Amino acid sequence: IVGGYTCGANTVPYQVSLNSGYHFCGGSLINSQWVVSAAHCYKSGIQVRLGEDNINVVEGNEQFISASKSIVHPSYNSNTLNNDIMLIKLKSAASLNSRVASISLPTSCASAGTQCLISGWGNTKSSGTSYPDVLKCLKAPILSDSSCKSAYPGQITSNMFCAGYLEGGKDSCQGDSGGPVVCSGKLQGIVSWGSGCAQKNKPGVYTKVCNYVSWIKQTIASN
Ligand SMILES: [Ca+2]
Repeated sequence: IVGGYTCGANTVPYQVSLNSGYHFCGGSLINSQWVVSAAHCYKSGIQVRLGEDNINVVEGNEQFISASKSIVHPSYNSNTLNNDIMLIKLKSAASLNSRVASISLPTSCASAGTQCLISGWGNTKSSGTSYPDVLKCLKAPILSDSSCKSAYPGQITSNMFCAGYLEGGKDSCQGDSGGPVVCSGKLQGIVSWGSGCAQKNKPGVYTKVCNYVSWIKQTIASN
């Protein structure tokens, strides 16, 4: 996250880290046994880490649970990043409390102008590299589809939205990928891609979770 603030320990209780020997992507806890992330984060041998603040120090609220199964969206296109979403099932159910909680899936799509919280452990610099140990947060509005498609001509589909600031300075970034965009208490997006980070006229682009609800519910009911 560039231009954000330190969320504070376990203030974002649905935030996950995906670990394969190291943090590589975020994710969101959607019930005791299921995580939603970005299909571009797919790897074999994932360990899910819940209850994290400092990802380098054991501070007492963690639960580290390996993944049983990963399901990448049937239509995911790695060249376009269209349908950039995947489901991870945990080998055992997480123990849910105040500091480790699921986030609700949406009933409606959220509109342009809605304010959202985006969080992750990703790069905090627009130029150069500097990875935080503690969780960082950003509040950012959803942009109009017009503005989004004018920023990324030919690249935005129905399954994406923009969020952030056209003036740059404030964005998500590499390492935040797969993580949550929560608006009005519901999971609306997943951190997917962008041109650089926090650059002027190049906002972040997010998977539009309200288009996948039926696919998520069906999947989890049968697996
Ligand atoms: Ca920790």
